[PDB]
Amino acid sequence: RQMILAVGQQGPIARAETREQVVGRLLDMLTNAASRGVNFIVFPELALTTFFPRWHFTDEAELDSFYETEMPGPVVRPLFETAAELGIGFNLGYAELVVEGGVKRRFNTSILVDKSGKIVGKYRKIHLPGHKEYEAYRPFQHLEKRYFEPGDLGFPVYDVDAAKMGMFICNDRRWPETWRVMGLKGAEIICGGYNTPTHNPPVPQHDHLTSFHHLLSMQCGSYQNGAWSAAAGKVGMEEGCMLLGHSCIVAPTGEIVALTTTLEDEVITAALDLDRCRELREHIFNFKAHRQPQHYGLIAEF
Amino acid sequence: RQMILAVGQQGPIARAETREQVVGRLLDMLTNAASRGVNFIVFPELALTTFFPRWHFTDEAELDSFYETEMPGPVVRPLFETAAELGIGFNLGYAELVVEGGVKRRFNTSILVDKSGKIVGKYRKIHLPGHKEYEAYRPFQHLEKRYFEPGDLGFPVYDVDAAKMGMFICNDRRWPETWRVMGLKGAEIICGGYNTPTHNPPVPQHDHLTSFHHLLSMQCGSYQNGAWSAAAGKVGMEEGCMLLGHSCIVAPTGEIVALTTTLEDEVITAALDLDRCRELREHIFNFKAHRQPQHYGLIAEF
Amino acid sequence: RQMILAVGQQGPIARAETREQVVGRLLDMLTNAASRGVNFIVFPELALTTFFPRWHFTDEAELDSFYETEMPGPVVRPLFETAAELGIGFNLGYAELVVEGGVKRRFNTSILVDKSGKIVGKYRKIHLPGHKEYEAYRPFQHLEKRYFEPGDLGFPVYDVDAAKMGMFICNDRRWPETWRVMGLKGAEIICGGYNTPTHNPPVPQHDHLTSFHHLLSMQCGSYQNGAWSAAAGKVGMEEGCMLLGHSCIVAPTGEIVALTTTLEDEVITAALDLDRCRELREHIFNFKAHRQPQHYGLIAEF
Amino acid sequence: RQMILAVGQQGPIARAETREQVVGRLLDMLTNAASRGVNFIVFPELALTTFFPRWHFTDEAELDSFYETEMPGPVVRPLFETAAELGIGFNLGYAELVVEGGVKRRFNTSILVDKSGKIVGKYRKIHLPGHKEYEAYRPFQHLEKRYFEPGDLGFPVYDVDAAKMGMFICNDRRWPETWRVMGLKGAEIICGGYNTPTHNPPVPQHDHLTSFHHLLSMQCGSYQNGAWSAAAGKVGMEEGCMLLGHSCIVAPTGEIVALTTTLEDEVITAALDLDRCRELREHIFNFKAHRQPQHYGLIAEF
Repeated sequence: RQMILAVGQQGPIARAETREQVVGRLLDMLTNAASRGVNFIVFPELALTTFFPRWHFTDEAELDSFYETEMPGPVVRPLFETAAELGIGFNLGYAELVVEGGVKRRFNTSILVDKSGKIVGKYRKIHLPGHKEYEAYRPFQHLEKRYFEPGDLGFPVYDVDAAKMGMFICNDRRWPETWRVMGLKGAEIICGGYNTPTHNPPVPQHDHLTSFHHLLSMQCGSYQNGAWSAAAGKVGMEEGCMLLGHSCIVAPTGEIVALTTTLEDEVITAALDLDRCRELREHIFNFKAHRQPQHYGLIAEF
Repeated sequence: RQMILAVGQQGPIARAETREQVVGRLLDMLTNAASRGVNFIVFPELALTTFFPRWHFTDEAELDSFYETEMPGPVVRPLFETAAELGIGFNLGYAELVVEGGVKRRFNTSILVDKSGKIVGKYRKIHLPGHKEYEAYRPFQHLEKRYFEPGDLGFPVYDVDAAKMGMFICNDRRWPETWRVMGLKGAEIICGGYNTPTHNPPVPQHDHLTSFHHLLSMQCGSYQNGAWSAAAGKVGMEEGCMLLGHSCIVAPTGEIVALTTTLEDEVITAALDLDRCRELREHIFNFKAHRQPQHYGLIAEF
Repeated sequence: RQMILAVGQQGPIARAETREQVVGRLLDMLTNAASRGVNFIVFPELALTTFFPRWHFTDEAELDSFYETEMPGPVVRPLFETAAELGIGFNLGYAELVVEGGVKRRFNTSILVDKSGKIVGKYRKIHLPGHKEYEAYRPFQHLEKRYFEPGDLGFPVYDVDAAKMGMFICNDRRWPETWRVMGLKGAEIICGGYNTPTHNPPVPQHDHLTSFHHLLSMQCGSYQNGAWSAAAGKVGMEEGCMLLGHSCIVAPTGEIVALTTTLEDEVITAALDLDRCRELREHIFNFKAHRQPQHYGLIAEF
Repeated sequence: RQMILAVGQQGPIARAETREQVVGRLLDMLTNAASRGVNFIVFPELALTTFFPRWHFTDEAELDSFYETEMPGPVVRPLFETAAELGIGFNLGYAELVVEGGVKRRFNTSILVDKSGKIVGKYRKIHLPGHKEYEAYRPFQHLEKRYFEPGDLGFPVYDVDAAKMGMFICNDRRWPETWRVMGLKGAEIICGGYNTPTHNPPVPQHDHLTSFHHLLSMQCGSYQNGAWSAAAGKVGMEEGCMLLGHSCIVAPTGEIVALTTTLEDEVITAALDLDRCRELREHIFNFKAHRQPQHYGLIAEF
């Protein structure tokens, strides 16, 4: 029922920084995480590449190169081997390219891997931010809607060694529905990563609120679900675009219990008692006792 | 499209204080509010009496005394009459007693009254906190589940003058489903009152978070729905039990734009621009563009 | 003893926008303020001009253009006459140019003006931020140390109508000594203006903390000195440079009781009760009861 | 130049809980500290006894029994022997009773002990809070002014192994002077313990701000002096009186990087980069460049 959770935040990944060098950076953080007594570490969204959705692509071949066609391929294998051997679980984000009857599926993906290097769970980003086509005024694009399909896995919850775990990815954290669905499935930890620009071209008047909106979302989702939570950012000045810092671990009371202060590769850690969830989920948010889902119908309509 | 919104926070109402004295207080706060350009004022939950669910009542007639059999009755009409002349809408919370087909129904109720003094909409509290039967292990009782039944109106949104307004009452504010159902209905202002103790007998390790959990809920509900909101507290030491302060008005971005600092009758105000909702709702929280309700079904399951 | 205090936040002022146009804008915030029972409004730092210290000037007559040689000039007189007519006092900041004994003195200056329209006190910025000589690596300049010399009035406290008021300007808010000197002189309201960019060239890895540090400074300054405060920013996108919003009024307990949400000309208001300072000044922060200045010597050394 | 800094927070100590049992509790927090890779751990104010200043003492020998006459005595010595053997530094708070020609000195005291178990610095509480004589109306008393005299060591800074460290004790943290004196002497880490009741009888309309006021003080002190900080509380329900939790570690930017979530014994850690202080102290708070101490004299007057 007890454990140490870490977040391995990443500083920038340049456009042509290779996966071998990124896996190296990931591996260093996994060591820094045995040295602090970590049991499970959370890595960012799209952790193996620069954030390619910021560019408009004209070349299919060039776009596909940012996707994984297998998990792990030879290059990413040392991440898995080392984390098994070290007895550490992890959550990894990556672009998943799947071919089905010669049709191409693109997903923004994250997996849960347990202490033994088994992949025990997958989630595909359901809430895709940004816009569908090139906008010339923007210093950088946000073309997630073109480069990915909305996930088709739902918001599942998985048994990871001794913890029930739920994944969200980036923008997902800002939608109560993300949290609630996994909240109703008993998630004790809800975790994921993000790439969050500190500038928003169409709504620049909220830039100075970037950290606020991010932390607010994590804290409230945690609280209203009695769930531990972790957000692992990829951050700093990446290919000219400032990405938000402030990766966090948050308690089931919505109290942030660990926070990053650098814009670089950074490990943070926090102690989690899976039973703390009880302080909320057997009392003020005792769902079975207090919820009235018959009046919530409008949420599920489409 | 622009208005000044106000919260009329109340200090304690003692057992033996009369509805006429309370209405007196309510009238002054209204007076101060027209003072400061106010178009609409939010009053607390059960604004007409002490917080009676604190005690266990064996005498049915005396329990009945805390309820309204009509709205407004004789004592309350002057609060109405004034605001109709001062052209000032309000939200009033009160305990409601209604007999239908042989049943004596008890509701924790609030109503929206408009500029032209016309009651435009009612809401009856859906999420009742506390417990059903007397609990000796508690220093003071919380018998809302005993003295009220869950509201039968769902979560309506009403046109009040130029603004689409939704109501919550107290514990409702802590449930994302409250906010979401009304956000889906295009509420531009979500408002209500509360009686929130700063001691919670079952989970006293959360006592020092009372402000935090209250404000977190308001700020986040507002942001994730692009709604203005207002929370009107009844506060201070009432019959030996301390009630939480910090009534507030909040912007669609989740920023508190108005907060009270006294534990007494206190009016706070803020300018609202109904179009600011668009900064969230046409962009990051464009429900049509981004929501994926085929994955939310579990929230509506019962 | 009780008043309605206000902050009048400014949107951008263009290099090509005349002082007259700016005065007209200021005059609208005055009208808005009267509308809402305001007795005193705080306007931003260097309220009459674009924030010129961002450029390097070689021609002197043009640098001088941005300064006032008297207060009021014919152009500014209308603001004095209107406020006087409305019975509303104010804190106005401007660039002051005074020639004395063969020296052209340049100050960043603010004034307090009472209900009757009397200039009751002047302050000149003591903690100038930025740099003295042009710097290459800078996406914009911040040359306050070149265009202004550190103010020569100390940190005075003045009676304005019934209130003991002290001024700070911009960067002054971040030095506890600014607050503590005025705290020790019994200031009840500490108020002032600001131009705070959301990007800082030396340390850009704190840009996502811009609002945090602004808010932290105000709240804590108020809490620890038992002072009401208000900080009026000139905000938004001005000549390529993004300036921080979040103009605030703050209670002596450090609670933010009013906050702007736009990046444009905006008026916020709050009731102040000068006797609330007592809650801190007569108790936890009873200076005479608690301070031990024998140990504070290092703070005074130079 | 890098280290791990911990906070060993304490749950309640019973009036008749023996120092042998407290020392045991302390010893176990080292364990947790070594497992998370810790170099220095900070323990609470008066960490060896219950908080006796809440009772009105009339027998002097009973009072004396809460003070230490040596440091360490046999019973406390196991605390020193271990962290020396184990190589951790600690900050321990206690009641110091000293006899000077038959005159009794009474101090509220903390010591820094380095990696090798050597006492390398002392601080005595300078800002004694509370009241000096019995008050009948109070649930619990606060007679620090009677059981201690203000400290006679000022606010020193000490080299502890690789780090320059300053001490504060409890209420000290709410005074900017405390912070500024040690910041001017180049403190990299400013640390101490506290016992902070969530109820204050003379001003109970601030009880709900207890966490706010505490956290706010630590954040702003750290920010404005460019220092890492740590506040280790003794917390929870001690002899009928509820003490505030939220022990913390703060970065030189004011950001909280660790936070306790239980009201029981609890270790938190955070990675400390001693050169990060330069982010503030070589820039915005470049003292030697920006401060204007000839205008701060009033602060040091007495």
